[PDB]
Amino acid sequence: SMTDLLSAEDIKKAIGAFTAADSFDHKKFFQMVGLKKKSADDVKKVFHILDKDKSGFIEEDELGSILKGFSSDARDLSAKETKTLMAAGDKDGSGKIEVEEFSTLVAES
Amino acid sequence: SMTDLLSAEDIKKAIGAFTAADSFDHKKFFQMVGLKKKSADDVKKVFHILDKDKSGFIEEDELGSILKGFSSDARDLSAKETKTLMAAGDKDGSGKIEVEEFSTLVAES
Ligand SMILES: [Ca+2]
Ligand SMILES: [Ca+2]
Ligand SMILES: [Ca+2]
Ligand SMILES: [Ca+2]
Repeated sequence: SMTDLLSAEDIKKAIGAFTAADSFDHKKFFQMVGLKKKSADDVKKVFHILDKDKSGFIEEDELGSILKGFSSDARDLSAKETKTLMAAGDKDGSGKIEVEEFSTLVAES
Repeated sequence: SMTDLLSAEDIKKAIGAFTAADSFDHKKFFQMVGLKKKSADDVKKVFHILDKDKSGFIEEDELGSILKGFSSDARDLSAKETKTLMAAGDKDGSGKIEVEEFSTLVAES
């Protein structure tokens, strides 16, 4: 579970800072939620939770559902915010986020 | 000037590595420019050059112009690049970069 990996108060603050439409910034979010403090192993555990269908990749729909991974009542990312995050992460043209790419997203936050 | 603290060759190469739109990556830039080699006193001296108006802080506009501090002909950071660097550096939420924050920006590169 996400709450075993990260502070509920950190998740609350991080989610709260991006309620406004089109405001999402993955680097600031991942920093605020405390993901930079996690071991490589825990970063991976986070990826697998966000990988809702366990395909081994975060596809677009799971990417838009990312905040719900951290707190279930959070908003979806808009189509545009998702395009932005996919562009930020998908550096190998696969059309989806591999584990390596999520690790990179977090380490570069 | 900056070239009394860092190498001309290093500056030219480091800036040339980020000619492209939205390509700036401060950690990679600080590595390339030779900043990780500097003593703590020289890193502080660097901060003071980048503090263009001598307010004792690097404000948003001065982040925009950070590269010009290294070489006067260098491009501005885009609004997006600037927001990113502010988010990374502004640990205390003061909305500008204090000297301690700059030292941390460099040390964590
Ligand atoms: Ca998936
Ligand atoms: Ca990919
Ligand atoms: Ca200033
Ligand atoms: Ca600050």
